[PDB]
Amino acid sequence: PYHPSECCFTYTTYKIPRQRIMDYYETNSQCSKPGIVFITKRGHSVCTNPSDKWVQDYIKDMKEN
Amino acid sequence: PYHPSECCFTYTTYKIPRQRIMDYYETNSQCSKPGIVFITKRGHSVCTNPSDKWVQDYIKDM
Repeated sequence: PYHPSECCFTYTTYKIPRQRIMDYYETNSQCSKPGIVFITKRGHSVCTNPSDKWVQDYIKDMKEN
Repeated sequence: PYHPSECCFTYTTYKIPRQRIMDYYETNSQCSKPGIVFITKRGHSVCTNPSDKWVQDYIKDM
């Protein structure tokens, strides 16, 4: 219960090609900036702005229900 | 970092037995509060208050 939290302090400016993306999560509400971290198929974690349309579109398309 | 960074929003109030500690790092300077993260032998990450004496004592010995 004392695990640290992941926060984003900068955001990628490039659109990560959709075919390279596996997973995402939203950073902790307590972080000082909003953040969506995408995890690629190779295992890299990339901070992105939740307010970018491509971010929102990827998240929509990744819905599993 | 374009990858995310670790921050601590809560600290433990109690000392981790020194023999269960394997490693440590400091959270990112951009974090709102400064944190020392200890890595235990079980592989756990534990947020601690850098102003706690036992934390400073462990950090020095490491």
